[PDB]
Amino acid sequence: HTDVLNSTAQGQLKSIIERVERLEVEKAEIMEQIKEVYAEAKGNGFDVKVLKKVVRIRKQDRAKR
Amino acid sequence: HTDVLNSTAQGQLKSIIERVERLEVEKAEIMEQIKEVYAEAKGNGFDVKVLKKVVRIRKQDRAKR
Repeated sequence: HTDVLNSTAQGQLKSIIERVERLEVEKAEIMEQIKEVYAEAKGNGFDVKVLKKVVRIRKQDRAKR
Repeated sequence: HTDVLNSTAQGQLKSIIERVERLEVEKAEIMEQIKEVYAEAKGNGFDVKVLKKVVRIRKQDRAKR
């Protein structure tokens, strides 16, 4: 649904999309590192679900500025 | 609600939480970079909302393996 764009505009749009997708990849890599930290926490004997809840509460109490 | 842990276990739990929060900060920084790319796309004349929809569709069509 983008045939209205000429070749230059198509190039700019392709560039935007490729860059966003690359940053999404970086984002996923950080999220996987978070998963690994939570895995280690589980090895430590902690409840990952409760830990995530704890981390969310601390964001909120920090957000309540 | 963690008084049952001794000082060593408390230290390990504090470490887990601090590391997760640090990775959350990195995550937010990447998300802000994504916001900047979408801002540039808007400057280019594109509809950020539609672009996000396009990027989500490409994830899904990639996810449909």
